Amino acid sequence: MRLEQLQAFLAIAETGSFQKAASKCGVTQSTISRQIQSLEADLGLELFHRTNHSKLTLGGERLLPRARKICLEWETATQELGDLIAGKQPELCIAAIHSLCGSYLPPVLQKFCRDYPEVQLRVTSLGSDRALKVLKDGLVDLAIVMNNRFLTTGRD
DNA sequence: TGCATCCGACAGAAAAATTTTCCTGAATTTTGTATAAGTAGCTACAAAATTCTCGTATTAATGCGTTTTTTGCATAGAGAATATGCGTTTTTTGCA
Repeated sequence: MRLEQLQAFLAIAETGSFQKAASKCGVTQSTISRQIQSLEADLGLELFHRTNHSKLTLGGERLLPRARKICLEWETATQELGDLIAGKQPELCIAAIHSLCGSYLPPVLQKFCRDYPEVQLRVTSLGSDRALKVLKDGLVDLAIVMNNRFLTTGRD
């Protein structure tokens, strides 16, 4: 089921000479045909045209459900670790408190704008006992509450 | 013509009568005899097929020396953690 035999023999299943698997998938006639000769038995259905000529017998067009769906997951990964940020491109959630959400740092908004202008942002609540809970985990993606709490997370 | 009274054992002999059984037509538990038609199969024949075999051709299979690669390897930093630490703090003692 693995990638090379998956993607190789299947898109084979609509073409061969395994020269078709070597292309698109990558597995050459070497590790494809040899491993697929024994694999032709492991899911339990003849995929290509057993050394014949042109066929779609029981390839992977009907095996990808229990097959491709998986490696489509890492196919999204095969694309890239995202485009902006590796994980959760939008990750800038500010604290909800009654002190300083509004007005003390407009040159920081300047630099954020200078490095990246009008960039969408988000928010969470913390508490300050609950800020503690969710910052020693680091929930509050950006977090500000009396430093006398929330102590754990990474880097001590 | 009106007042009482009463009723609704036994024996012999010949004829009949129920079954039984062999003879005699009647036309069945049925089943018997030959001839000619006809119904169904056997011998023969058709061949171009189709398909079995030997040879050649491409192709797919299978092994390897090597590409890069994934995963196990080590030793370098950091970020508090952990003392001293006073220095500050909480503990512990006697008088009214």
